[PDB]
Amino acid sequence: MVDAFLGTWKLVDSKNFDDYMKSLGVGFATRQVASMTKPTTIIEKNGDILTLKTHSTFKNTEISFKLGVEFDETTADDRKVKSIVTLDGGKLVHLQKWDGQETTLVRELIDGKLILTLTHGTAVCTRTYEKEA
Ligand SMILES: Cc1cc(C(C)(C)C)c(O)c(C(C)(C)C)c1
Repeated sequence: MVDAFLGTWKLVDSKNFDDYMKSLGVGFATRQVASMTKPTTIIEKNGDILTLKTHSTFKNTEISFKLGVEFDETTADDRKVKSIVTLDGGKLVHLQKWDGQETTLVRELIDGKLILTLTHGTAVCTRTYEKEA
């Protein structure tokens, strides 16, 4: 059910990422470099385990998880969070919890593109990824 998310994806558009990062308390210098970074996201499965890599010139992250099972995560901005990823309405929904705060990272396939919507507080960022051959 996750299979159409799998593969290598490149960022092609971003809206409001600075607002999202600022809401999370990311410092201005980190925001500045992130506003110009074009990450590559790689999503692979092996049985019930998904691995999601985010690679860039700036920061790199990797998580592995089973859908519907909580995992500890250290985010790119060094937040220590409790995470869970679920499929909901065909969307891959990643919820992070820390210090009573929440943020959602929601991925949806629209016309073969991967739309990532990042919400924290009132900030809503939309990032568009396109598949690599
Ligand atoms: C500063 C910064 C913050 C984030 C989140 C806040 C989405 C975790 C992030 O994912 C990245 C890369 C996409 C560059 C890894 C950089």
